[PDB]
Amino acid sequence: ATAVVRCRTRLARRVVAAVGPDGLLPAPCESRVLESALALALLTEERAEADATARLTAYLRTTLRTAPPDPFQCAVARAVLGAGTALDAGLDGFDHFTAGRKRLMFRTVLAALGATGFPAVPWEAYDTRPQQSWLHMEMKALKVLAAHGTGHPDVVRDEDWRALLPALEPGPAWECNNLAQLLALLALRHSPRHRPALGDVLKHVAGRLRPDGGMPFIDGMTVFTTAAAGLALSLLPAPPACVTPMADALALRRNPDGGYGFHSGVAQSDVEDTCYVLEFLRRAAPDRHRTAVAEAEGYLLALRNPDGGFPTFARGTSSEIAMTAAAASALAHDPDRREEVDEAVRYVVRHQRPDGTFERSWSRNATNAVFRAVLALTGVAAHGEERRSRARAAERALAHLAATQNGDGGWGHAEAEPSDPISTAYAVIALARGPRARPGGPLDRALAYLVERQHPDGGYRSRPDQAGPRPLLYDVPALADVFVLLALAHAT
Ligand SMILES: CC(C)=CCC/C(C)=C/CC/C(C)=C(\F)COP(=O)(O)OP(=O)(O)O
Ligand SMILES: [Mg+2]
Ligand SMILES: [Mg+2]
Repeated sequence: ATAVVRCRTRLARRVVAAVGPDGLLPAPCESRVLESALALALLTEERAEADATARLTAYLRTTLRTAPPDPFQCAVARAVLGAGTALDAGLDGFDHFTAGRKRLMFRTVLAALGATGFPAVPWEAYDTRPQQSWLHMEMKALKVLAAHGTGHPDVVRDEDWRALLPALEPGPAWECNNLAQLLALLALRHSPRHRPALGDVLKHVAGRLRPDGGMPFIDGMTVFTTAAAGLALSLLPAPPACVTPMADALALRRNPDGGYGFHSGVAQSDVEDTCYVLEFLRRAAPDRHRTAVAEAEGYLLALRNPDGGFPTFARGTSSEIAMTAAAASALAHDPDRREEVDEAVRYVVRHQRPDGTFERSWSRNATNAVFRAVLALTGVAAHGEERRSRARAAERALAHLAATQNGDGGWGHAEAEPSDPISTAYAVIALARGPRARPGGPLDRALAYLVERQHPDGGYRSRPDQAGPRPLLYDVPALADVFVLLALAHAT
């Protein structure tokens, strides 16, 4: 068969072999400068864990020497190893509804580490609506830090301290979020009422160091990765048998609200994880997991905003394009919810930008939202005026992909970035919904790119695309193989 099919096959054997007997594809997260710096600062002011703080220091210097991250994280590392131009630079026109909260978050962090002055804002600026559980704790921690850092500790209300109590529980980070626990602990250490519980958690934070001496942003993304892998495998001509244990492992980890978190032990459900599990289960076990499917469908239908879109975590927060398209695709299978599906799709078409693109949210490349939108625009059957409206929106999106394709056949994070396999995989999934591949065509060139970039061990090593907190990148290496396999499975 073709070189693409041969590439697909080798990659699928690799992905299958990585699924564990428990039905999960391990997806650990790499060390990140930001959390290693916060961990270095915490352990250093508490004068604890000399061994671990020595490693964290060597990791920070080496990473800055050999693999510098964005200017914000560099300023954070430089601030702890020892800058307002770094905020302007890290958020270079960060186009997103969170930009205001982020400018506050990131400046308060830098100030907490002694790199700049705290923001001259009313204390209410740190007040955030109920959303993901970790955001509320993070804003409360930064409010505390700002109150002690500026010399006004009497400003801290007892409802602020209360929000940090999960950080003092033993074991792994609450919600698997290291940044959130490290921020809470940096605030908690200023409270004598809470220092008794602090020694125990410093020993478990210190034991989280990865072999390279760094601290990961999160524990991992095994649910997100397993679901994505299972969905890719179930789109092969003949799916491997292991999709059944994978589906079982996902379904038994669902949260009380019927949604799914990104990792084992994450109580916060989100729309992105839920849609991948739902799409996957509907193909590999619609009957064996009928109930899980129906509960996940009910979860999404409860998050839905009145404007037709879907948020990531909690209704009432801004709808997002990628999430709205993802939900429309996952909800389309049942004809009971065609009203909600069409309204979601219409939301997608209204927010398409004049150049045919959509948004940069949880992925730092434009192709991610393009591929979500194109699937919804072309997967949800329509007729008459609507079919023509959606086909036009899909054409403009695929055309934007063709306009920005690089000579080597791939796409980068942005139009003038060098190609990377993940950004290209997203593009391929979308292009696979356009016209059939012709020689020299955009999709044809994209497949060849993926073929050439395959590693002798059958896998892919790609620049990461995941953001969190946005726009900060974090690296889950296992996602590369999965998303490329997802692309090759749609395209072949
Ligand atoms: C799983 C995917 C790909 C989509 C849904 C969102 C999730 C679970 C992302 C990955 C896991 C975490 C903790 C974040 F990136 C979230 O980080 P934050 O809540 O600090 O991000 P801001 O809201 O501050 O931008
Ligand atoms: Mg955040
Ligand atoms: Mg976070």
